[PDB]
Amino acid sequence: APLPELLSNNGKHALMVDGAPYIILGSQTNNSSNYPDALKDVWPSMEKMGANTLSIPVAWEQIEPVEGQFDFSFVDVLLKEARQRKVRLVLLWFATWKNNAPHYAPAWVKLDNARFPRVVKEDGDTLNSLSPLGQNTLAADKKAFVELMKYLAKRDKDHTVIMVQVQNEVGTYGAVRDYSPMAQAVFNAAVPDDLIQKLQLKPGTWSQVFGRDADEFFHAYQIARYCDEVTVAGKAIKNLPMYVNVALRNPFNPGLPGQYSSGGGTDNVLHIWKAAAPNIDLIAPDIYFRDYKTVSKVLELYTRPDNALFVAEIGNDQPFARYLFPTLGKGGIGFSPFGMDDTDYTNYPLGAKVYNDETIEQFAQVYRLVNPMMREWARLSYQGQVWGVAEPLDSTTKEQHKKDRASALTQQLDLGLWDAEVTYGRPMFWVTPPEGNTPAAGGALIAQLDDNEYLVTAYKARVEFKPSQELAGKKFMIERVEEGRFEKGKWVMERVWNGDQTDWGLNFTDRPHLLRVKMASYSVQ
Ligand code: NA
Ligand code: NA
Ligand code: NA
Repeated sequence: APLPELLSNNGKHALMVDGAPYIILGSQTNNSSNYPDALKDVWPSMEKMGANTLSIPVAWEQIEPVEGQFDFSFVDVLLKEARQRKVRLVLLWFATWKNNAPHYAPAWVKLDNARFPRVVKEDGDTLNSLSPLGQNTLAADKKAFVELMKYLAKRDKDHTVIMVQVQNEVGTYGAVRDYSPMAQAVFNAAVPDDLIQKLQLKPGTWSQVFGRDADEFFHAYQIARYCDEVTVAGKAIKNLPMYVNVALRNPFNPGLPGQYSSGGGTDNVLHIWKAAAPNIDLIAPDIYFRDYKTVSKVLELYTRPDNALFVAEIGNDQPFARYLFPTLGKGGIGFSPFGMDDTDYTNYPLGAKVYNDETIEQFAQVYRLVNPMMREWARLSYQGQVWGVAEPLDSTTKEQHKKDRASALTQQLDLGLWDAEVTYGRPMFWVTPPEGNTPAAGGALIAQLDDNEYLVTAYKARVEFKPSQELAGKKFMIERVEEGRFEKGKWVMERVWNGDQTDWGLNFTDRPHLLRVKMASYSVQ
């Protein structure tokens, strides 16, 4: 079975699984479900969601509870149970950092500060965040991580685990960097020539080279170097794709490093992270912003020629489901709502206030649009042209305001010879202006099959096609709309949309319909 691998060519990306592009339609457990007994409270949600991939912690404390005494009993049960249900895994290495802290390191690590030292603030007080310049901590982390990758090498020959997250939300809250004597001696010295060269700067000390950014850039570099060494070590055993997940700073008004998790893959240090950690496949945003404009900005910032988009975490409340559409539209490889288990916990106000079948259904309904075409969509996104949108007004908390909302709820997409107009919250007949869904929930996906032909599926929206350029006196129409499915990679037609179903755009409710739309311009001379 070919190793999973993250491919990057001509500004596009693909997660190869079993020798073909793959989309993670994911679900992540709560933080305390990484035990054999908890899995019974995980699988039912995953089945109701229709997820294809489960993200779940593997904690350093549980594989090495006593130094040198490894315990993979949980990984054994997890692999077995995942294969019975024919789903894949993303393991989350919870080790030196989990939300800035060492809580998931073994007691023999997190209680021995002299061996495994913490961030010291400028005032000399100590934060519960392990310093990236602790060489013992780096060696011990790597050692245990290598043993986990050895376990996968020997016991996961068919790659049930497709990707590994190295640490969980690295960084420090409460300070910008380590100010320990140890860290001070490294900070008061020359910037590594390798960072100097890879970045277009001039040789000198950290303060000389970076000025006002020296403290935060230093923390990012040293953390990025720690996480690269761990990643190189593990890849040496088994070369799986490996990524880091970011405690986002607000992109539009971040405040100061330390209010947000300093030293993580924040938007302002993606250049240090990419220069300092070339072995880490991608940097993934953890999205809990509710407002469309902020979420949209995060997707824009994390999708780069050098960075595949993977929404490694997103809130599991209703408004977040629709962001699947712009995530896949940007060439996203995956999307994983956080806390999708029945272990009696909710991260409200971040996620849903109540976890129940309705909570899961909001995501099941969007994943039902993509599951039937997952391999075809993944290939089109890598090799060709895709688009995706979400309803761009959030749920509400006179005559003019209705015109203003109608306009805001109308999106244009340039598909080459054809444009699509996407509108939200209106009847399936006639042209009454959009008033939006209550709550906000719609979105659309389009892939280009040919100059005049598109794959379309959408949710609580209307999609309408039109020419992209004025025609030289020709007219245009829909040539054919087919609803169908892929079987063995072949298109099977179920029915033709026509008449009422294509007079007033293409109207989608909550049910899944995958369309092939063929447009034509025609002479009337
Ligand atoms: Na892609
Ligand atoms: Na065009
Ligand atoms: Na169908």
